[PDB]
Amino acid sequence: MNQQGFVISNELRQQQSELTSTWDLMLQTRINLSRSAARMMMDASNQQSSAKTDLLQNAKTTLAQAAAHYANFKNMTPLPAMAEASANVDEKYQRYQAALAELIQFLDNGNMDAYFAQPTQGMQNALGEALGNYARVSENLYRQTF
Repeated sequence: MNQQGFVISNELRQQQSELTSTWDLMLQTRINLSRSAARMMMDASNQQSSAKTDLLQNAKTTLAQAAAHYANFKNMTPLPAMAEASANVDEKYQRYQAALAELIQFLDNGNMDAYFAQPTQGMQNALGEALGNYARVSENLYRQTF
């Protein structure tokens, strides 16, 4: 306030919002993937040999949304303290965006056998850490403005 500090401030909420809707969708997608893996049941009749009909629709769509939310935060500026914070969440986002995008080539193309090979879990816990680090440091810029 007294210029400076407001647009700087709204830009920090703007970033810690859609990093949050970047993440949330990446957790929704890892539900909606398993919703198919397990719904490839000893039923087989409801002839969707793997395929979309409802829950793979939802796990390519829910992901595409994550990937759009991230863009409005990474085409947005690292307020300089945010250098090794953003620069980590990108590397992270690029580990776990990919790990998901493979479970689709797996789950529309029947391939369970590879679907359970990769630590989808390790690639998420590690991003849960980076995410935390950007919050613990973003707050620390602001645990200076109050």
